[PDB]
Amino acid sequence: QDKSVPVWNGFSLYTDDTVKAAAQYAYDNYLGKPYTGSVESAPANFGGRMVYRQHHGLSHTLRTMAYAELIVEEARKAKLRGETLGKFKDGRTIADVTPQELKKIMIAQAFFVAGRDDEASDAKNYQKYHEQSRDAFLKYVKDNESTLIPDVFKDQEDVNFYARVIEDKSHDWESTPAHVLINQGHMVDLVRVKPPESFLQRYFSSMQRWIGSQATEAVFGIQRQFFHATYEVVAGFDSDNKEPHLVVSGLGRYVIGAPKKGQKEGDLKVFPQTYERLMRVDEFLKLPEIQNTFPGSGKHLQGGMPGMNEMDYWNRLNSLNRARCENDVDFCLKQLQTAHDKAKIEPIKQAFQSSKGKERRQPNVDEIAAARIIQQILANPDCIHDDHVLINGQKLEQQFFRDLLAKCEMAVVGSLLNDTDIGNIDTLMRHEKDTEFHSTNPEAVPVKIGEYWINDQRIITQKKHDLIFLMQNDAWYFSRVNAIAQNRDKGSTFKEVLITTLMTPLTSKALVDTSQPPTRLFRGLNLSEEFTKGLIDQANAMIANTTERLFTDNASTTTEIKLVKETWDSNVIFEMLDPDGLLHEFSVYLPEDVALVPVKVTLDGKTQKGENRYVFTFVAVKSP
Repeated sequence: QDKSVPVWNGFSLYTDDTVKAAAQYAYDNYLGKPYTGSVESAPANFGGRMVYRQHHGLSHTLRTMAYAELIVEEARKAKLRGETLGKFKDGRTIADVTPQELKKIMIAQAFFVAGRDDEASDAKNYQKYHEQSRDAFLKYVKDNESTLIPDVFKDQEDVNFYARVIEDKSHDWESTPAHVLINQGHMVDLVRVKPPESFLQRYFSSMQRWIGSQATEAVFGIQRQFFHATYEVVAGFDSDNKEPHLVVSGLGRYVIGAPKKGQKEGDLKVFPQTYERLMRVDEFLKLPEIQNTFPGSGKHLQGGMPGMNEMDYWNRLNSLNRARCENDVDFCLKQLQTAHDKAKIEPIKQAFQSSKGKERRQPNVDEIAAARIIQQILANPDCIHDDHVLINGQKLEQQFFRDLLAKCEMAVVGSLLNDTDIGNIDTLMRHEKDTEFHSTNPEAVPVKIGEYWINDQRIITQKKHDLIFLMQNDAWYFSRVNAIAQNRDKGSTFKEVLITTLMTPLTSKALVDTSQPPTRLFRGLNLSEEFTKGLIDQANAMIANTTERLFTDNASTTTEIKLVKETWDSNVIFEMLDPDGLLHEFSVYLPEDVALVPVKVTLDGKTQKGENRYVFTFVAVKSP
């Protein structure tokens, strides 16, 4: 209809085993094998590990497939927003593509560049290489037709059609979702290596013809994330760049003329000039036909990773993770899956005004000093003596540590302490083995803290828990500890006061670190088709009005899926995602200013009752 799209059946690049197996067969036999040609065919090296096809490799192929999924999601979102989309000759748009088609498209995509022998750019070798890619695709489907021809494909005609797409011969083009999606997914992955403003502009326009401005901005903003995730160079964008504007369609140029205005819309190639210069980029972006159609005209985008400098970025691109993306199907698919799922949630957070955060006062100078001293004594217990601890030229007596407890909030002292101090507790106890520790009970037998500790502690986070144990149980210990924090009138071993001051903050840190809801929950519902269709419409309308921006702008819940799907046989599952911890069998409670925002709607037709079940995914966000 005008804005009606069928529900998605849960097919995804990252979850489908058939697409995964296709990608694997392509890596085990074509990609990842050394180029047999001679043009830029030498294997690169990242973090010591080899990558034989840095361009047109596994990462590139998986990225094109991710792009296909992304385009279809955003085009359906656009059609739901009401926007009009570009139509094939069928009259259909991208939003009318079915998962049965996207799956075949991805299987084909996996082999698009599998037939390459090097990175030659001539037309003859392009034709040869894509013929070989076609041959590889047909090899795969013929060797596995018992599992593919009836289920994922239909007959040999369908297979031959997608093979014709891969061959990409001019006289075989057809305005179909396969041709267009494969073409766009392959071309848009060249943003890594290019006058990046010119290329971004032409690609953005080519795709805006199909899915619109919103969807296009979303696709590219999320492509930046796919690059980050696969450890690839994310390009920049400078609307004030003064270098010559390149006319991608023809590798031409615009001469500005000498008059100020350019020629009669024409572009030049290898044209000598009369000092007459080449048009620069910013001049091209300022144009009326550009600044009034292309977003980003007048805006800029930074270079690489925001939260790091040049050198950390370098070490991130030349890491072993780059070689793992290009060499392991599972690893790269998981990187892209994580990033694509996070891209569905971050726009929502960025949208609503973030809930005012908690305010904490910064540590006092005395507390900083206390933390440093405690850290030092834990790192080198040699300075510990009978009636004092002498470190860096000062002798610290008992009254000093007592004044420390009096002046400092030992919780915010513990905050300044790290896990290395926890680890150094063992060294302290190894130095203070024979040290006797009394109790507030006069008739009690002294205890050797060091001995008991190092005896119990053998082969860690457990170390914190045991540290809590000693404080919760063992009266002989917490009696003295609590009685030192507040003033007591008992036989004060200097080491008693010392170990008190050292353990108190570390124990507080242990409590803080151990006290830290579930990430994913499931609500079961048995709804009638009326309600469920209403919910689909409302959700679809909510998810459609939230896009990644590049330039512009009750208790019936569980955690076991077999419980809501098989035991309960629910017609409707609310999948609630709580990765920021805002939600309080099991129970659930939604605070006043914590809401669930729909993110996705899925269809599983297998309720034993006989009807379809719908999975409404959600995320919890705090904002009034």
